Amino acid sequence: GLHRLIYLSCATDGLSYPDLRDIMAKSEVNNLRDGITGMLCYGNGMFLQTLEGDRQKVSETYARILKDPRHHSAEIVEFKAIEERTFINWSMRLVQLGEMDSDTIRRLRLKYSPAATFQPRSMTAEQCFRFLKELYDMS
Amino acid sequence: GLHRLIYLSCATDGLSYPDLRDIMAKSEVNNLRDGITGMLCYGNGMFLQTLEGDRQKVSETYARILKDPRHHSAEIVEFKAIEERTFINWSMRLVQLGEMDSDTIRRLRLKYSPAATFQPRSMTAEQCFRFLKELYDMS
Amino acid sequence: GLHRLIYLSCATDGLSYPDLRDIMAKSEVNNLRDGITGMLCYGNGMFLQTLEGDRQKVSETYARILKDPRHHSAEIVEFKAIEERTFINWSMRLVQLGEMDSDTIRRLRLKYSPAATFQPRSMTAEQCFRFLKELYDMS
Amino acid sequence: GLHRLIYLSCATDGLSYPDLRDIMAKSEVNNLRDGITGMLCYGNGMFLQTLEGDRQKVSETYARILKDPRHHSAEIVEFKAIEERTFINWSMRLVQLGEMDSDTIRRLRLKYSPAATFQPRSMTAEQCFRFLKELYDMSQG
Amino acid sequence: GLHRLIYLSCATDGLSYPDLRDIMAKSEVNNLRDGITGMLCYGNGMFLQTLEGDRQKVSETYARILKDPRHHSAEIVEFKAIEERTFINWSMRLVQLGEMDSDTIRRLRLKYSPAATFQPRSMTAEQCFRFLKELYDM
Amino acid sequence: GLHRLIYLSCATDGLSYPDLRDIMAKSEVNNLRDGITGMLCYGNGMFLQTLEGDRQKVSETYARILKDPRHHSAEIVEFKAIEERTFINWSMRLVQLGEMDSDTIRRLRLKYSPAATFQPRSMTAEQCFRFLKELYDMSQG
Amino acid sequence: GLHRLIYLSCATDGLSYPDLRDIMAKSEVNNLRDGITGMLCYGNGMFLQTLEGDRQKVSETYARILKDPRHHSAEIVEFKAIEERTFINWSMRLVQLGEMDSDTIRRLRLKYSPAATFQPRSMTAEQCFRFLKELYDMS
Amino acid sequence: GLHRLIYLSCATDGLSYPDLRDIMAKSEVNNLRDGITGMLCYGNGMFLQTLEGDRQKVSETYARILKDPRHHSAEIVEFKAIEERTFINWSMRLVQLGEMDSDTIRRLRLKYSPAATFQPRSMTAEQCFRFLKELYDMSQGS
Amino acid sequence: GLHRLIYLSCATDGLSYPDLRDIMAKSEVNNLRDGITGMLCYGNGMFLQTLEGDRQKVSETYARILKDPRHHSAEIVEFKAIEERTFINWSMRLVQLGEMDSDTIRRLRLKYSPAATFQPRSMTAEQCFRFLKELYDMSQGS
Amino acid sequence: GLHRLIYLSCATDGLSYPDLRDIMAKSEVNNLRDGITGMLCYGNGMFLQTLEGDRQKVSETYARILKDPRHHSAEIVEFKAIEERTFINWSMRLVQLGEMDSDTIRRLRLKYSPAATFQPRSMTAEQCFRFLKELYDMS
Repeated sequence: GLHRLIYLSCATDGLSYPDLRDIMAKSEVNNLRDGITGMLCYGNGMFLQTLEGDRQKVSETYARILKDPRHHSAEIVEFKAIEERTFINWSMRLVQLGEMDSDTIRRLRLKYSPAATFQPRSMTAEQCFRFLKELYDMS
Repeated sequence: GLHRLIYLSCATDGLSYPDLRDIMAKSEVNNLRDGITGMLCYGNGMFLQTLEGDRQKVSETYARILKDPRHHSAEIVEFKAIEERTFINWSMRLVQLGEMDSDTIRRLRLKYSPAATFQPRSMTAEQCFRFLKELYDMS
Repeated sequence: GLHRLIYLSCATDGLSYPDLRDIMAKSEVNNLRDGITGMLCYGNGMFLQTLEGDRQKVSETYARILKDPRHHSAEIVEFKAIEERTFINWSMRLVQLGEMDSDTIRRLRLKYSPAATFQPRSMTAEQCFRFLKELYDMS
Repeated sequence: GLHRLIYLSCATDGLSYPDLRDIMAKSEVNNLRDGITGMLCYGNGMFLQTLEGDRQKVSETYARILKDPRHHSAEIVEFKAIEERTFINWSMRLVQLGEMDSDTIRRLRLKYSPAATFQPRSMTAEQCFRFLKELYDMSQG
Repeated sequence: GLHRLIYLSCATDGLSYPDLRDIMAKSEVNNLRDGITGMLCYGNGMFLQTLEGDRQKVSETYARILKDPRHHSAEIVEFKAIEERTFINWSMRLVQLGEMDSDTIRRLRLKYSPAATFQPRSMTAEQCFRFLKELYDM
Repeated sequence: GLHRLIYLSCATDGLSYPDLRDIMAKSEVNNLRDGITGMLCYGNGMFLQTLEGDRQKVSETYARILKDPRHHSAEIVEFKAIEERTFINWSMRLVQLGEMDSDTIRRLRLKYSPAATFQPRSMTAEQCFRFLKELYDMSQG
Repeated sequence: GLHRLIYLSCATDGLSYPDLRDIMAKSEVNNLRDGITGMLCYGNGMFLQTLEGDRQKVSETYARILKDPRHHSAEIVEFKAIEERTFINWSMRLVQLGEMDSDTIRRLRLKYSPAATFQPRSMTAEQCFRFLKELYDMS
Repeated sequence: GLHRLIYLSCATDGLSYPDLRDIMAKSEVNNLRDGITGMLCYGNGMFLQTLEGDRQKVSETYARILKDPRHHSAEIVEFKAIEERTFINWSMRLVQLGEMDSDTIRRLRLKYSPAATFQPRSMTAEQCFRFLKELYDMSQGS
Repeated sequence: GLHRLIYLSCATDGLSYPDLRDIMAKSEVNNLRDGITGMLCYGNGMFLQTLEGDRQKVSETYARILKDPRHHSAEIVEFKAIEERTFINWSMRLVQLGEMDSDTIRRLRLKYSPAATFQPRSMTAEQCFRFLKELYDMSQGS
Repeated sequence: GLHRLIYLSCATDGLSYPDLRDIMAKSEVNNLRDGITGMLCYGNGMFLQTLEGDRQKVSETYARILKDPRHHSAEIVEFKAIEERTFINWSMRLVQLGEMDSDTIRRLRLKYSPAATFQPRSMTAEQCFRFLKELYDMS
């Protein structure tokens, strides 16, 4: 069945631009292959990602993701069955908050969180979903 | 009363347009006679069809379809009473995914399924329904 | 309070144009007097009528209609309380399906029934209501 | 398919018990033939009956009832499709408010009605149904 | 996923008791093998059956059933996904309305149908389900 | 808290324009003072008014109204707490059906009632509300 | 149709016991005649009553009550249509909170109000309803 | 998690313009620091404020607010969790009813209250929220 | 109208039994006076309390509680209107988790929170309510 | 906040009784420490486990479980917030379907799955939850 996974993690000190590109390059390729789609949000040293696809494939990808030393302290936010995909457009799209309009992002971060900075650990499943959805719609 | 049937099947190897034309020519005659309407979706060697009409007639048409050597491994996706028809316009309309806007089809496939290719067996009733309805609206 | 009655009947062989005219003449006058409004659908030798108004008045009108030899085999489709009327503009409007554009009536009839021709007996209460409502809104 | 009808009417002045006994007699026979069930409530000179069964059959039975001179001023209370019957065990049981506890029926009446006496005309469809159902369940043995 | 199929059919004229037994013998075996359960109702010359199991398996079983000459004029009542099974206890159980308390089935049949006799064609999907469920509970 | 009252009454025979002016004159002043807003419908010799505001204030205003000999046979339609007001614009506005589009009112009256003429007594609370709201939305000038 | 009125009022200073007996005497007779039932609560110099019955009847009885100099500052708590009555047993029953068990009423009072003493003006419609219903049930 | 607090209070007699400005300036600073947003409505000698943010932070802010002698007779109107904020744009902006279009305020005040003047104590939590939201929506300028 | 408040706080280091008795003594008197009822829970150095009553009275009681030096770091859990009271029986009642049957409290604390020990800050408003509810429904003397 | 994770996996070939004991020993100690509770079901060579607790702790425990060589092919079934725990009684309880009453498990396995044997991969989140709860209530 079709499912959506949402999880967050902490970028590991030393995360470089080529690291991000490498991650995206591999993600796009593997997801296209596995029928997975989604978005990756990176800001304030934090990662927030959502993956949509088959139950077995999405789980396998997450298990693989947990092995990447480029981040740590991963936390599952949500995993449930869905009737339709929300994040259809990309196999995997990387959105860097630091490159967005300061006002637009601070307002979005406030809208769906109680934090003074991007802190996904302070956000519920629904707030992460709606947060990513707005970023997706902007892309 | 008024019912809707949805089922999927695998096209028998060697299938060509003549077969589809024949299927369509007879479907239109029989369906118009039996008060049946619907749409037939063909793509990636798979069949996804829906019929609306009388409980008895729709069931009879299905039994006749199961005897057709042009496809096999049929699977019922759904059968239930409905308040009104969605596939009203045609006694039977053929839609070939390979001949529709490929960009539109790819997004549609991802939207209602977890597969990398058109695979109705990985889709739920509602998914097949919404998928077919969008195709219907495109015609 | 306010109620809506829906019933169907079989026109008696030999039903002429002037008979309908006489039925309509009496209907408009009587319903206006009783505060009743509605629509009379005639097609395929079948009658499908809806009456809105007082519980007592609508009941008395139906009883009176049952005495009319111009039709027979009357069948009640539904009778229930309603918050507001739908068929407001006419004390009684006559709608002959043969006076409508073929394809338009074809689609509408298929949309709310599994029949290949107008057959109210094969329609549910809601189907008859929605059918009559579209005919009403069309004008 | 399966539908339920509820209507009310005024009993003709002079209506006696035997005339009511003849009704129930002819009703039980026909309702058994047409696959119709339900019950008839009589009180304060008013009739409140519910019939369950086929759409056409229930409709035809009602058209036949309208010709009966034993009552008049009939009013349909409701007609709708039902998933299952409520008055199953009864083809056509009779119930006279002027029978059981004049205190029980009194409470039941008030519960589903604003009238000081039995007056189905002042009752809604749901009130009529609930009223009849409670009676049904009451007289079961 | 888990699904439930309900269909009705007309028993072929001349249906014998040994035919019923052959039907049940085959059902039990194949249904156990395919993880399918359900109940077969036979009365007034009509058949009313429900099958629960996988979408593919139940589908194939129906296709097979359609080829059986012991009945005809098959009509699908419903096919939908379900969260849990209702007819568990039997890979396939047969219930003959004729061998039941004439008064019991009389009230059951009336409860979920407008007909004066067992007529599944005049019953809705929900009515067939409830009918079968109560039958299942006896 | 905030509540809405809806009631109906029969205008006294011989209701003149001065009587109407006086009623509206006093209504506007008092309602303004009490923080009450609403609309008064007059047609077919009947009154259908709605008052929104404080529970005690609306209640007292109704009590005074019942003392006005310029109408009678008053009947309460509804009284309940509301989250927000609908009839906000006027402390009290008079809407005379006979001064509006004859066909427009006929259809509006039919839309929310089973009567052949304006008869609020045959209408439910929901019907009276929507009827008034539609009149309110039209009489916005 | 069937409706329910709930209102509160201030007993006029000087309210004697014979007044209550007289109020009840007339109430029992009139309500029985008008098909009205309900409960009358008196306490802390305040009245709280509910009347169920016809819309016209209940409205007229309230109008009469408003002319009774034995009380004043009447406030309507609610007036709505109901499918069935709650206070069926009595055409009118009087309950004097001052003659009930201390703790018993203390709890009831607190349960449906923020007041330490009986004050219906501080209670919502639902609160007055449930409060009156429990008194009804205890009797 | 994310929460919203709404409370009302009476301005202390003698409060002046500079007093109000001092409240807003200090509030914006602290709220910005604590991830809190909201609006302060002032009218008819009454205060109606909403704060959105963290459960701990908003609570502590309210504690501090209670110590401010510039107002008194404070009453909590509501405190609950929320899926998303409504008052996103301002750390804490002051909105004076007396500065807005009299006719606009009057209709807004009547819409969500039974009072003839601005009286937050006569309003429910839902009315206060909707009142503040509309005020906020019509104060986004151009 | 009738409302319910729920808040948590940290007991000040050194909190003694006499202090709890004093807190309870005054609470009972004041609450009885103010028409307030409620429950007080104390465990693992934390307080979880709920108060039901008038919007104004409950708010003032909370403001008073905030000035109490015997606890600190208060956090409001919820404040909303209610149709009827749940904690009706006592002007105030104290339940000490440290004195309850081990298995009983362990199970209750797990049931409404993700913590291995009592920690109201990790609990939602609903969780706090149901938790207090069960303590309230628990017969005195268990 | 309080969350519940449900996941399934395949027991590595050779998994025996002693393996399960060691798993339980460590699970009870670690879960008690992390405030985690739940239940582990083992049957037909498959694992079905649910964990309730903190978002972060539950997530970290799952990451550790994924590194255990005693199983493989892990698939997440569900991860969502919950108002209250269902599997309260144990830090971790093991249930071996093989030691259960053959007919008790057959009935339960059929009730929540379309499989002829225990196959969690063919079950939904609701089915897995209800299946686990019924086992929990009879532990």
